[PDB]
Amino acid sequence: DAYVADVDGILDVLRAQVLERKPDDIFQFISKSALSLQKDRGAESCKDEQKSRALTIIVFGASGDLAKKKTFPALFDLYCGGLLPPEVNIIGYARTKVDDVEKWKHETLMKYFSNLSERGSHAEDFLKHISYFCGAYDSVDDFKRLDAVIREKENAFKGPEKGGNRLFYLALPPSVFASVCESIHKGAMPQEVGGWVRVIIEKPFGRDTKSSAELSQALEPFFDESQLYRIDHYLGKEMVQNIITTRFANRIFSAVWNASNIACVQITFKETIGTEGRGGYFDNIGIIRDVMQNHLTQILALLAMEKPRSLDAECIRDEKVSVLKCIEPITKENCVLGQYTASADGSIPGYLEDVTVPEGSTCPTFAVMRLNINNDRWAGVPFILKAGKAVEQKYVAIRIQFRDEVHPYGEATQRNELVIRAQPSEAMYVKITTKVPGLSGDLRQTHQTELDLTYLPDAYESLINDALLGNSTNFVRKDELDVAWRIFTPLLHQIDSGEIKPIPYQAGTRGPKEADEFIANNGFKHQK
Amino acid sequence: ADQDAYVADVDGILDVLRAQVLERKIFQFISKSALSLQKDRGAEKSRALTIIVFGASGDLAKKKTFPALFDLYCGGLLPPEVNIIGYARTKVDDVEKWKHETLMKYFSNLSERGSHAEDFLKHISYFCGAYDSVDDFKRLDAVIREKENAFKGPEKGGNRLFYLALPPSVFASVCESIHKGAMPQEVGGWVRVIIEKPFGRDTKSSAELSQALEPFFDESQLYRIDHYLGKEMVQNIITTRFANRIFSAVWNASNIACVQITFKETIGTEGRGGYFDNIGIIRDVMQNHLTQILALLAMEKPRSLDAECIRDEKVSVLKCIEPITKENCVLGQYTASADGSIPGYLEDVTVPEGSTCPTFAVMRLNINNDRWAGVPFILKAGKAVEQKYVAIRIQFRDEVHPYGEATQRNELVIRAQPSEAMYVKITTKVPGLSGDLRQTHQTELDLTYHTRYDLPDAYESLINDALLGNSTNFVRKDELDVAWRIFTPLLHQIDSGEIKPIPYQAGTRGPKEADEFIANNGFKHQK
Ligand SMILES: NC(=O)C1=CN([C@@H]2O[C@H](COP(=O)(O)OP(=O)(O)OC[C@H]3O[C@@H](n4cnc5c(N)ncnc54)[C@H](OP(=O)(O)O)[C@@H]3O)[C@@H](O)[C@H]2O)C=CC1
Ligand SMILES: NC(=O)C1=CN([C@@H]2O[C@H](COP(=O)(O)OP(=O)(O)OC[C@H]3O[C@@H](n4cnc5c(N)ncnc54)[C@H](OP(=O)(O)O)[C@@H]3O)[C@@H](O)[C@H]2O)C=CC1
Ligand SMILES: O=P(O)(O)OC[C@H]1O[C@@H](O)[C@H](O)[C@@H](O)[C@@H]1O
Repeated sequence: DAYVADVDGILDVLRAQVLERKPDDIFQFISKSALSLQKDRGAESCKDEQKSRALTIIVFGASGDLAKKKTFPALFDLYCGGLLPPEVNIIGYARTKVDDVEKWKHETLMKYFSNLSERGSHAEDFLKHISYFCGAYDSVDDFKRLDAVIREKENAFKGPEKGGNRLFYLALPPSVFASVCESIHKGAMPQEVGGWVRVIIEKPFGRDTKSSAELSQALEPFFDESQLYRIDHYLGKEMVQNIITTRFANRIFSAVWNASNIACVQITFKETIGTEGRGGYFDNIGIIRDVMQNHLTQILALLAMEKPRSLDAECIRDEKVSVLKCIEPITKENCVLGQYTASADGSIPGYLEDVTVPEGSTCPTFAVMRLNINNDRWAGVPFILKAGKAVEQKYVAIRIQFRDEVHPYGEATQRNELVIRAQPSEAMYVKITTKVPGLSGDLRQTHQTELDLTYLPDAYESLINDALLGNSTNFVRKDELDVAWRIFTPLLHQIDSGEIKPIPYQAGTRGPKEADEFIANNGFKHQK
Repeated sequence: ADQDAYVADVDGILDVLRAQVLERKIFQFISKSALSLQKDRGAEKSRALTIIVFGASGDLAKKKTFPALFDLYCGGLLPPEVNIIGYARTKVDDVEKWKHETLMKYFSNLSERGSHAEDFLKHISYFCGAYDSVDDFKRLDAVIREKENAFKGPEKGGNRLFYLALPPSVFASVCESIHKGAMPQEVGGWVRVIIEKPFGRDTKSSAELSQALEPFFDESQLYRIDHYLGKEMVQNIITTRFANRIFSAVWNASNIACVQITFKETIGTEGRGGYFDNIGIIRDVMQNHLTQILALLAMEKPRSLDAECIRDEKVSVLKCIEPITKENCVLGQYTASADGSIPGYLEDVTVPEGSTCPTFAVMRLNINNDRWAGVPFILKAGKAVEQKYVAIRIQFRDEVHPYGEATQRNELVIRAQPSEAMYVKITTKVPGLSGDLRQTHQTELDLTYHTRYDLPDAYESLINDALLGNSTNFVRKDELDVAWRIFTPLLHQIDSGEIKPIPYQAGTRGPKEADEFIANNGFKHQK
């Protein structure tokens, strides 16, 4: 029609990832991607055992931001995908008094549902499953009325199986977890006639070894590890679960997955955004506690763990704790911090320019560190963990550099690379060196190419479905969490004591120049 | 003056249009071609070198040699004053009619380089003479030297490359007349001789022919050509094996379960049964091609990228191969196709009755060394089969734990014909929600380095490599001997009637005795 030329808005979406891969101007790449890029639009539109028992999902802190912005929207997308039972009942628990609960669902919630809102109004049928309960988190009596309301919905079930399953979501600060679980234990446990209870716990799981061990001990008398589901927003990503399969279902990758073949392993987490006006409470957490101690450590555990003896959930987790116990605590000389300042053009204000940050504080927004795994498989292999905010690019990936085959080709070849990227675009490719397809020459004419492999909810909604299915594979265990803290706690105390302090770097940079020097000094090689 | 300059290109336009009518099918296609050509074009060192092609009247000279040198000419890989002389016994009366028609009509491309072909043919001369005549070679050496001495450059004399596009029964006399009649100008220059396909038929036959040529040329001058070792993807076999740690670490017996080198053709003998009946499929494509491919696949790490270090290693691994015996081989002879398109092998008039010549052969070779002890190397070749296919199949040992039936053997596949390809088949988890860690599918990660454009043929490397004096992709004297010793005892047993081929109609994969043999020798089938 008139002025509707989104083909210009269309075209640079094609361009954005031709700069991401830049493969030898392959005309097939421009073509073969194009129809798959359009058939993204061509493919979208609006268990037999979970039906068997009534299910109740109780979201504590429904008034909270995480509950309204992704938690309830997560359950919405699971409903449209058919991943929730038809008689599921969702109850929001919060202290704030709200009347006209349909207005609360249709205004303060309906502000933050999925973009499929126009694709279909199944949400109106979804909101009929949502109820609101106002009460306290430390009141045993309030949870008994919650149990009464839940029982009036479990006994409203039309199936023959008795009881009901209760999934409790703690979208609350961790200081409230202990009292909430005590109130559940004393007042709102599942009916004796049948049903399980599972509790999802959100981060931060403490701030050090002593801090987190107290939290797990405060929840011990109420729920075991089969009932506690500490959620990780990255263990649901599809390539990080694929790490297990390519390692252990293929002899090719398994035979070279050791210190006798691998030169360097780097797990990097990059964001172009800063705290952006809300850094006052990131100032007390730091980059290490935010994404390094939990996310990158989880990825490292799957990358370096020994072969599980079965594909059961607790066999995989057993290997994760066993390999993490081979890691020495990180020292201050194996870590370089950073704190981002204002952008050169002034686009992104500096971290200290934030009103909410206490000026003069040394909280790190950037950190690169080396980890050592002392076992037969990984003795001597440098494991580099990198994480920073407000950097040159948005990037979460694994880079595995294999040791160079030196003698036959010399400077005509370089290190092999295995790369697994999860964000923004999923990919796994193996970079090796082949002979140039032009002519013969001296057989020393070579170029580094890559070997790219061919191929409903997001990562967050996968984990909730995993919890509803009883799969604890992608949730960190209590023993697993303690070992991770013991690795990082001695370093974190040095950070708080000022033994190492961040180096300033402008927004949009790769980070401090000392970070890249540290990376190249710990076994990493770059070719351009 | 300019008048003759505008009628030579009109002939040049003609020689492009004359090229296709003798190929295809009349007068309207010449017209419809002409309008294609109008804007087809309209859109916008050191020494003298002599290339002498003996047997220029032969089919190989006109069909594959001269088109080769033509394509390297447009690629700019020959000196500006290169000299090409066609040597043959047959009479030709018209000097340029032989050049402009019977050689240009095997050129390509027709329209975008047809005028470049005209300037290419100005480097080509024809010499009629005998292969055993000292006087004729002295006459040939005279005209060779008197274009060498007209060359303008710092060095003297020139280099001479000899292409023997002749039956092997003439090689001994041709090389003798060169040695005493046409050696390079003594002031300076080298001589290199290309020897075409049929190097004997067993160890004894090949030992006599190579002994018949040593008193004239050493191994640095003798370039025994295999038009598979200039291939793009078997010449890369060396690079991926040794320039990459990932492929080198699994290139042994503890990671590889079965290796298959296969050669498939939909064509039959095609009315030429009298000349394939005395050769056999083993002597044609297996003793030479697949063994050469086997050498590159199984050779140890060379000490350097030097020519004779690569050839030494491919010689050394062949010496670990025990001679093939009859019980590790299954033969086949193709009969008439089901649809009747391809006649049976015995239905040829030129085929003697009751012939047991094999048109199909699958065999297992055992490489007894540390790297390959116990690994079955299966070589398969056959004519008139289901598809045209030349590929390598490397099946890695399956890792059962912890996936069991959720995974299978990894596969590394190298294809060279019809389309070159290279992919590794692996099992990953299916991208799916309730498809859990046990839900997997077989995917692949292919050699996705294509270019903007995309194409020389295998020869054009070999002549160029001969021109550069590489010799890495040419069969050496010792290499040819050890390869013959592997196959000759089996060839004699077939000659003695110990083994007789199993019939199979044209268009099938072959007899099931082949597929039973393949499945019983370490191969596994997925779906
Ligand atoms: N949303 C996000 O982007 C991020 C979320 N997280 C984690 O998710 C969890 C929940 O997210 P979020 O909603 O933002 O957290 P909030 O601080 O906003 O608390 C959520 C709700 O719980 C109640 N609440 C707040 N403080 C207290 C308190 N001391 N005691 C009892 N109740 C309180 C409030 O509801 P009411 O007053 O009605 O009871 C509030 O609306 C957090 O633990 C956080 O660490 C981690 C990284 C990013
Ligand atoms: N044609 C093909 O597709 C293939 C060919 N080869 C091999 O290359 C060699 C040449 O190929 P091709 O042209 O087909 O073979 P030919 O039988 O056609 O001989 C080639 C030329 O050499 C001369 N010639 C033939 N027989 C004799 C003889 N007893 N004595 C002297 N000269 C002879 C003839 O030229 P003149 O009479 O003028 O002297 C003939 O034109 C062969 O050995 C062949 O096996 C290798 C791969 C494929
Ligand atoms: O063995 P054949 O059938 O002659 O095939 C050889 C040709 O096959 C083609 O695919 C290649 O591009 C050429 O390099 C090669 O010369």
